[PDB]
Amino acid sequence: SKIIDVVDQALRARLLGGSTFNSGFDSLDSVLNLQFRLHYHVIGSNGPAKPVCDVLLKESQNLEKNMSMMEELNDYPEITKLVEKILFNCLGILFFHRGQFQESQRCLLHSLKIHNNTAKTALMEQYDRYLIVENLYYRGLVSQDINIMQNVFYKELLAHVDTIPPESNGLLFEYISLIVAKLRFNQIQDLAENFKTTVENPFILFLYMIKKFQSPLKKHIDNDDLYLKFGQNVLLKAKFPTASETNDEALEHFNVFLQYYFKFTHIKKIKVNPSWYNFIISSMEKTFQSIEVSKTAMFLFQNLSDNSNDEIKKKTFKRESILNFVNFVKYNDKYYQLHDNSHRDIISFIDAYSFILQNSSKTDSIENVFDYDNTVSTFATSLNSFYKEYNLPLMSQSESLDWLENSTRCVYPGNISKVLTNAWSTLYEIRKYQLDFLVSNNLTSYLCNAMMLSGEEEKALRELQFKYSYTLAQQRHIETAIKTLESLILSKNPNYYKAWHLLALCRSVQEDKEMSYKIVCSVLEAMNESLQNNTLLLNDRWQFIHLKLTQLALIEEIFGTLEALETLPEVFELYATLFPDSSMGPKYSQTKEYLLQMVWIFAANMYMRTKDNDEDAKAAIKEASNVNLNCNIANGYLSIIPGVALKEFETVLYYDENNLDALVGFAELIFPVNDTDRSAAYARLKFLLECAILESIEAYYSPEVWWYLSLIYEKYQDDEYKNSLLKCIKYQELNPIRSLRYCNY
Repeated sequence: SKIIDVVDQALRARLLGGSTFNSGFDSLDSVLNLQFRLHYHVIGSNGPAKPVCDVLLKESQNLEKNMSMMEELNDYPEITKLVEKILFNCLGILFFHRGQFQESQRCLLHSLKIHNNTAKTALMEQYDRYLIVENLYYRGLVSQDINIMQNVFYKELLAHVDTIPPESNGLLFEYISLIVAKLRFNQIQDLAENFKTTVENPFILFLYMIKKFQSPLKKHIDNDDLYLKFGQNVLLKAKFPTASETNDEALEHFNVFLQYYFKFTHIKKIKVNPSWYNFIISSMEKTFQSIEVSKTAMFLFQNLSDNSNDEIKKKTFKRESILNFVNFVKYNDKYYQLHDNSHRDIISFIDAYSFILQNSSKTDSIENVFDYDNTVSTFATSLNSFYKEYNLPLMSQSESLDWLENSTRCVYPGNISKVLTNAWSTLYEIRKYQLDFLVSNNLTSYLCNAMMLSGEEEKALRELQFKYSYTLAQQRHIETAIKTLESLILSKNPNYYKAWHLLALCRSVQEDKEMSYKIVCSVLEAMNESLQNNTLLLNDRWQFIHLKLTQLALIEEIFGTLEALETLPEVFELYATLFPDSSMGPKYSQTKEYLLQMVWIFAANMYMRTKDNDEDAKAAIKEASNVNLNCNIANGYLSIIPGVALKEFETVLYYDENNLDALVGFAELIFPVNDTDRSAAYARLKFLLECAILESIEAYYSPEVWWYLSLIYEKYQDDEYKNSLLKCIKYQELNPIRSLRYCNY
């Protein structure tokens, strides 16, 4: 079996949606390549166009007729049958899609006949299983009737697929999902009657859950207690594996369906029954070193954690979830170690990592058992290794800087696509705030990789694209952020005020701001229509207020501070309208009152720009406080208009080192009492700025921070002075009116 393994690996890659094949058999390479292209067009969208049907069908016929002539296949009769199965399946696909049902049926039935006359290995078994499921799906497709399709699907699908497939078998998953898509059934009883199998069979329940993911918002029926009884039944029938035996198949197989079920109950955020706890514990006692029970326990314990109100039970369930994840990983490692030199299910692996990294933070780490950062680095490494092993295309760091030019589309099975997009998205969510990954162009690459694999998904794409543009804007790649945002996101998604505000801010960077201003105006009007005449705003209420503030700032720079003072009352009227007398997030920075404080601070600062009335600014600040860091910054700048300002700025800097305007103000006081006092304060300020350049993105790309940092590096004449000046000059030209944070809502 020295050579059979390379062919096997080829088949594995193919089962993941693999693009490149080196089977060892050029015939197999070519036919698998054919299947790959055919699958690109067919799996991606319903219709391969007649130009694609023409090129691929001619390619296929040419392939079969040319193939027959060659003979190095002859030496191996086992392989030739496989190649015929694949090819005739493809022919069946094309002939069906052009509308030639009898010829398609001929090819499909031929492939079927070859399947029945098949003399295997585990992975070859998996692939063949895929082939037959595809063959069944399209054979059912050929008959125009719904009922015939359903019947043959019932009998034959149960014939060919006994158990829940590994998530690594993306294709088999696709065709199971398509078969289930064509199947109409309301509840599980009908499903089990139609399939003539027990209502308890985990595969039946799995198909049911697939039909539950497949139909959104149309129903819900509650069968939690029923599933629980089934589980208890399979628990009673199960017994602990003797050291010369394997774990009970029914329990082990049930727990996978339970992975899907608990994932469903978490994504839907429905509650789950507490007694389930008992079940899983028993499922851990009656089982030895199980991967499936570990993952199931991970998901379930996450559910039990979220659904609880008791804090001790919440933390306990969380801890148990994390521990079960660790068990999952180590058992997987031992499997990779002895049971095979391959992993069982890398997709499930990456999914598990994705889940635990999603639902836990750095605080959740355990002393020796679990390390968050380690789990994240390992996650990234496993994703990258996965991509490189099966030669799936990945986005370079440099190429990630432009998506319009460098866009490529990848087509994987839906489950795999989902898992991977979610993986990259969550990895981004984790490393989103760290500067080193933004500068390394890693974040743009992550988001990009999540984008390659592409309503539900419509909003997903929208949010990914926005996050990408915003990430580009942070990096001060304003021209590219504007182009992507403009053409890609806002052309045919005008309902999206987030990207309008981001676009406004990006256009604010250009010396002439009438574009930004008029955009903010029209968009503001659109948000007024969407506010009042039509009911649409939810999070966008905040976006509304902050957008209005941006309008004010724009007016302020364009029409002078007084003419801008005239239009201030509109904001308070707007606020009164948006927020009646009868909390966007769970924090105080995300609470309704905080907005009022922000607006008042804005007005105050403008009142400080107008040198005539300082009392208006004082009153504004008083009103703001009578409703906490920006109020202090306001008091600090107001005190200049001595040492009280210093106290205020120090007070702000105490609670958050990286505060920008606190640092800037502090530096302003230091750059136009003992001399030793100023030397100490100066040193502290320096330390602060140095930490900020290494921690905060906002500080790194700030012209003022580099200005004062240069001012420090002035009296030394080192290279750091030169480069600080270069950076400050560069960034002076690439600053928006307000920070980008105020479009992120």
